[PDB]
Amino acid sequence: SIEKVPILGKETIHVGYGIADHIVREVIANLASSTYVIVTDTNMARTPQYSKLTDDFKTNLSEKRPESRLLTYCVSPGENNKNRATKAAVEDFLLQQGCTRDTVILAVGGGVIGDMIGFVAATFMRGVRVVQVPTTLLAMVDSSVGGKTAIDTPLGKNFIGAFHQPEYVFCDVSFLETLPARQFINGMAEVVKTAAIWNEEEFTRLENFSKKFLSVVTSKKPDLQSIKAELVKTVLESVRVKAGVVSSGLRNLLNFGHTIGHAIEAVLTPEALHGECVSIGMIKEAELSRYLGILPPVAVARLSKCLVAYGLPVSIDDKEFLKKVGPKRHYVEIDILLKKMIRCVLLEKIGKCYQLKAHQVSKQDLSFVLTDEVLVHPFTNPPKENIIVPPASSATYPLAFAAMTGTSCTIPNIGSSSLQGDAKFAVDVLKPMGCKVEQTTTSTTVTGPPRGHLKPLPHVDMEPMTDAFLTASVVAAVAKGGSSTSITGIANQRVKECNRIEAMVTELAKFGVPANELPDGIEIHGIDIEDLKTPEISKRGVSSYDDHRVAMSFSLLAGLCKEPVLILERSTTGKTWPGWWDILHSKFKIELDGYEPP
Amino acid sequence: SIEKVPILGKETIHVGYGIADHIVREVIANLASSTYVIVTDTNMARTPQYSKLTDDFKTNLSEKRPESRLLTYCVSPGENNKNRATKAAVEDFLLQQGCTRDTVILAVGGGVIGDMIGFVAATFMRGVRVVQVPTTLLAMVDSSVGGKTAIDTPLGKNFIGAFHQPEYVFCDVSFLETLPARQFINGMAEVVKTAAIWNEEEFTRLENFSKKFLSVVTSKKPDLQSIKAELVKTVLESVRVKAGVVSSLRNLLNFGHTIGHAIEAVLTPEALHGECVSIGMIKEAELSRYLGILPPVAVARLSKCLVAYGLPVSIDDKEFLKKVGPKRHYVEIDILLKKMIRCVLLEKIGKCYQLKAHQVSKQDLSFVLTDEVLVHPFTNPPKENIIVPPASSATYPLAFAAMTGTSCTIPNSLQGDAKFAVDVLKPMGCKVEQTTTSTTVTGPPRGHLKPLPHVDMEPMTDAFLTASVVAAVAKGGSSTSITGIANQRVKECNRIEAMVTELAKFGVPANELPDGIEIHGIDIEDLKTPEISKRGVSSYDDHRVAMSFSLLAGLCKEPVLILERSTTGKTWPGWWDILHSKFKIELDGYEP
Repeated sequence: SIEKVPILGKETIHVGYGIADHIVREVIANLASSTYVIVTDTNMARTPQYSKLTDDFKTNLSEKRPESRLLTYCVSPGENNKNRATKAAVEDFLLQQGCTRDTVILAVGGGVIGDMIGFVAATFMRGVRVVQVPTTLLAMVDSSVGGKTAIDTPLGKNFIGAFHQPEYVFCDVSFLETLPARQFINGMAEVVKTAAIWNEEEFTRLENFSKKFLSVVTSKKPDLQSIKAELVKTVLESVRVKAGVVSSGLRNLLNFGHTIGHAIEAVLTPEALHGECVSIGMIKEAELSRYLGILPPVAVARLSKCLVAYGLPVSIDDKEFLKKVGPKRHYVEIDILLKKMIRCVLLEKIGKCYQLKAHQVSKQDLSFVLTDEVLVHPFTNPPKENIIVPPASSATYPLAFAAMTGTSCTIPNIGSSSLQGDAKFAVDVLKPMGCKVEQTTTSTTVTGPPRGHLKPLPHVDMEPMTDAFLTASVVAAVAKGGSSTSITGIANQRVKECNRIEAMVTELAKFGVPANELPDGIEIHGIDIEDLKTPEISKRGVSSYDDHRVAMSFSLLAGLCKEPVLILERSTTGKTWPGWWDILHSKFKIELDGYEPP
Repeated sequence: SIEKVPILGKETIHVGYGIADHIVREVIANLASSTYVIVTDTNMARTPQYSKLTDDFKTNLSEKRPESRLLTYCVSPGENNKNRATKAAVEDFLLQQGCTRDTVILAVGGGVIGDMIGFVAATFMRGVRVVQVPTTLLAMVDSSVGGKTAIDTPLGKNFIGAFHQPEYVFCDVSFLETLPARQFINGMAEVVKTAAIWNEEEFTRLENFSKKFLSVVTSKKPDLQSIKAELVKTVLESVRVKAGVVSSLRNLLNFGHTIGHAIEAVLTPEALHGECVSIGMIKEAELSRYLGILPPVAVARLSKCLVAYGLPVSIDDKEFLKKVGPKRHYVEIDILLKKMIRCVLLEKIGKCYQLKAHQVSKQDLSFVLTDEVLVHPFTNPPKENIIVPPASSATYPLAFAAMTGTSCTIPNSLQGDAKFAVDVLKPMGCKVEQTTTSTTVTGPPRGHLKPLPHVDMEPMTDAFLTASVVAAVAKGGSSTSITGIANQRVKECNRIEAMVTELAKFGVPANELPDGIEIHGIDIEDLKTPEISKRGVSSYDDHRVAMSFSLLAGLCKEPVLILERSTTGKTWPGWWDILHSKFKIELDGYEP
């Protein structure tokens, strides 16, 4: 019943439930000492589990080592006690009880004890032995394993410290009974970190243990005996990940969500905890790897499912999280978060990092996932052939991108076979303006005219193409000429989420293209690719009216200007194609910047 | 040109004179860092040697690494600045300028800077690189080489600290021009330590560099250019001892640091580190002589070198007693054995015995730190012993064989006074077998000595004292009288009154015939003279009374006390080493 983990080739991380009877036997038999010190905090000093540990200690030391002492110190509670005062206070307590280099300091406590009393044990008598007894969940997973000790200067957190390996780490998970429910959700994010970088088989069990975990811990009294045998291996495989990484460039893989998370934690410092900034940072670095085309969109979501099923947040604007921060939230700008930071762990799939290393990402791609608006640079250098897979009404978007640029885009899921009517967009509304269509039975491809030689369809009616229209209006903007592009049969596009017809005639007028509202549709006139294509983003850029189709249609017209066009409400695409902007940067090589209003 | 010493396999201890040009080339080429921090002391920041170093540091960075910085801090002067305050102050200066985890800290200064700023470098960002620039002599020898860094808690000196090896130790001998003459003395003791435990060839050069060193450093201006070529190898071979020992035995560098740390903790700010180590080195060389491992010649040849450097060889030295002043009175052995037992016993000059520390008792340590001796009775001596005295001192272990019955063969007829065997021990009933060289007695079993009626010692005018204590235990009713003692009344102290005063403490009847002494005879039942009785047996500040009454003291039951133990330093300064080692007689010390 003692799950041991080998760190640096030594199984010294003992993990088990209710092992306080075993801790006392093992440490006074192997670690020989005339002096044993148990340093705690005041919260654990009044607990039944710790009075169990000291009482058993003296009634085991009196038998096996009858010329030894047990000393006991109690640090005042708080994370603000991890300073130079308490390190100097407990170091003076050991210099007045006559402690020597043989002493064994049992640092009973969470992360504030396990980092400070390990640092005390590293500097006392040029270094003595320390045995961590972690009593919080975040201490058992990350803080105790590794031997990283530090205290907190006023000018900076975790700066003055030392590397000091513990002789033994006894993660007794029966100490989790007095832990708060918010100190329990906090430490679980350092378990989802180690299952999303190393062990996908652990990540799958962390989905079935979701509401069988959270309903037990957020109860009247947390009876964790109901989840006794299951919670001892949440901590066990989280240590097997960390111990093997600190044993073997690989050690930066445990810093996933600690690049965006340490920026968020440095501006929401006492209110939001560590795991409630790591979990928000893990869901913003999984998006940085999707924007760079390394992670699939499915993983951004399957990582999001596990954090939200644990209480942990996946946005800084989550309403269960905004109550905790409150008035400290308004200091989260991308001007200050990019100064708090750029190496970051880009995931490849759930349970594996890309090339097993941290990658150098720019300040521009980080300025995109941390925002909600987008600057679309012009379409200077697209690849001339591109096979895009949309998850038909999303396929028309890169097909229209090959109509305006005049390149080639093959959507290979659908042909002239499709039951969905939105897949007809190649053969009837892009072929009139001179695009080579080669619609087969499986693929669908356009090849537009070379940069501007579009001719305006006089009149099309869209009886299958109800939500396939706004992308037909942005390709009608480029074709100048007397032929007035007019579309009818757009009757259902009035009530869905915004009246799209008024949405087009308001925003196309910002582009400098003449348009007006036909009684059942739109009348795009069309203007030359560049001559009159300049919006007024300085005042207010193109609003997408909280619709996914407006945000993606006006990103296609934005690349024919010569200065970048701002499209407000970027994240409204999350219900049809949440990574449309990832395709423009990765699959199309169009540079995208983000923007916050000043 | 720039002498380098290998430590832990690699050559990082660069010793040389005036290498401030060489330091700033090597530390900015090999140690790559956007930030170089020179933490100096306020005394060194107003010196031409340090202003040479920083101004050459900036006019070297600007050329070789143009995107790098040089930051300069100034710690307040004093050994009281080695605390948690100044460590936290300079750790806040690094967290203000924006220093990284790769910053190279050039800890310019002595041992106070070299131990604190190295400990700063160990704790700052969990370890950054440190380059020691030692500017005092004791820093170049012990403090910098080794990686031991610490600070000083109020409850104890050098307790909170860490092991942190320096990436480079640039011992510049040209930094010794501004040193005080008292800090020369201080740090010179640590170089003697390393030549008395490891290198006898270095110890002989330290004898010839005696006042060719001391007259130059104690001058109106210390022009060390005159001895520039010899100061650079005083530190070099004293580092080769330290570097090889910390590589591979490390407790051998703690010679004189067991008795010396007891002396330093009672004479703390006045006596320095070397002026208690040198007194401790000369008291652990006597602990090894008392245990019969070191020869008496070495106790003296180690004393010659330290007293020729300004360093003291006793706590009651006159130049040292002015320094400590009123704190001297707290040196009693009750508090010195509390502050201490492992100690390095030397075997000869330049070699430790069995290359390890040995566990000495609290009784043998209570002998060298005192000036009085409590002689336990002669229960179990060896039955045969060959003792080599350095005639008038050969008669003491011969008389020990007369009052016990054993056989002492002094191996070296021609000697005038060495005829104590045949004329004053033989008739009392001793088997005497004087050869051409070996002069030997073999006494009769305990008590059976019969008193010689009239034996006169005209050429043995000193032996009267030794004859008298052996005559005290002899009975038979012949009233032993030894006349013809006329020289002694003027020789040192009047020895004839000194015998009749002190034998009367022993309960033997005696008196003074007009030109001599008249010893009567009592059996083994002879009044032990303790500390209670009139202080104790007073040696009256001459070597004969201290050694003759050590022979009578073993025929009692409860240990006698002899005052002024160290009065024997003119003839046989290790007579008490022979009783414990060569004779197995337990001896312990005593203070009033």
